[PDB]
Amino acid sequence: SMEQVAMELRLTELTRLLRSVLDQLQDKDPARIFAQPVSLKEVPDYLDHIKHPMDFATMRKRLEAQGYKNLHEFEEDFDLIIDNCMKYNARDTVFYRAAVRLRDQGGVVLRQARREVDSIG
Repeated sequence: SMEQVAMELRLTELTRLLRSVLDQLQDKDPARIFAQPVSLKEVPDYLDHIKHPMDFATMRKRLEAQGYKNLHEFEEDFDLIIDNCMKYNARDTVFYRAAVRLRDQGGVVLRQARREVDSIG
């Protein structure tokens, strides 16, 4: 139908906007602490601690499958990255501190993405 096409075009354009959001958020992680999943070879007990692991590569796979239907879902995944890190790692660690900086700096990028998603519909 023409409606299904039009909806597909909306999802395509959301995917384009989220792709730019993801690139901007990941630049706020220059040390690449959140680039890939925590390794279960190197942290074999991770899943006893963290029930819903997340990282930027895993978000990128979901994005390119047009697997985010709205910005809320995308933000949920970003928030997991930060919140998982801040639980698993102690306050006095480079990991925790990197998460706090990512959260603070990403907030700005997400504040405007929310306006761009509401605005462009």
